[PDB]
Amino acid sequence: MNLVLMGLPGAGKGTQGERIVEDYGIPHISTGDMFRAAMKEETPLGLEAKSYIDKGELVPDEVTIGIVKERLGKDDCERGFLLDGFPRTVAQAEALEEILEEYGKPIDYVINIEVDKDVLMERLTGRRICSVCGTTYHLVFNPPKTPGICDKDGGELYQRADDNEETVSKRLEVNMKQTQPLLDFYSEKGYLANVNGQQDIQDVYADVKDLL
Ligand SMILES: Nc1ncnc2c1ncn2[C@@H]1O[C@H](COP(=O)(O)OP(=O)(O)OP(=O)(O)OP(=O)(O)OP(=O)(O)OC[C@H]2O[C@@H](n3cnc4c(N)ncnc43)[C@H](O)[C@@H]2O)[C@@H](O)[C@H]1O
Ligand SMILES: [Mg+2]
Ligand SMILES: [Zn+2]
Repeated sequence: MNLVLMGLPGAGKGTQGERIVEDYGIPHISTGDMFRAAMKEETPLGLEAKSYIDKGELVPDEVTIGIVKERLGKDDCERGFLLDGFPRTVAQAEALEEILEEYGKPIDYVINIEVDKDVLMERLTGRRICSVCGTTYHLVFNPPKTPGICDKDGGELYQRADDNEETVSKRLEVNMKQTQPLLDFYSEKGYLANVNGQQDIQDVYADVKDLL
């Protein structure tokens, strides 16, 4: 099961991805999560990406395509994987097509999680993420059982640095204007399937579960 989960910032890609990878036993590959892990370790990669991430802008395709190419080559991606947040530009999608062609692991489905921008904005200014596993929570829509700590490992929850109102605005704009070409690319390939992300976790996962 080779899957790509797309959708604007805050649509629930990570939330749905965790559930999918838990039920299918495949790697959850988030370019955003890989970047932040690189930032925490202070790797040369993290420093480079941080400049763009902090401003809400896209990290250059060269670097982004490069890390995904490497990652998708690992043995854990042999019988499936879930790409989250990649590709988010047509150039990345075309590069991905060739990369998977070479590995012999073409995309099965491209699920787009559709959510109104107003909803997106509220989901981002009330989000808290775990400092050890990256899972996310929402103070209103999906709060941690114990305020301030991750339900799973118990790590402290924090507000992502790029979740500040000003940056949330830039991110939404930056990504909205890239959707049309991406949706057109995948509708053309015939991998595209849309889902109404404006429901409760279970319903969205329910609408997703049926497909897979
Ligand atoms: N391919 C690429 N190319 C170039 N640059 C790249 C790149 N990939 C990454 N980058 C760089 O990295 C940056 C950060 O990347 P990334 O981490 O991928 O940022 P993002 O695109 O902004 O997406 P989000 O993680 O914020 O949202 P999500 O859809 O996963 O939502 P979540 O499930 O947490 O949910 C959000 C909130 O909503 C809540 N929620 C989830 N589902 C529901 C629901 N059904 N109902 C109500 N609330 C819900 C959650 O609890 C949570 O609080 C980018 O801005 C860019 O700079
Ligand atoms: Mg995410
Ligand atoms: Zn955690």
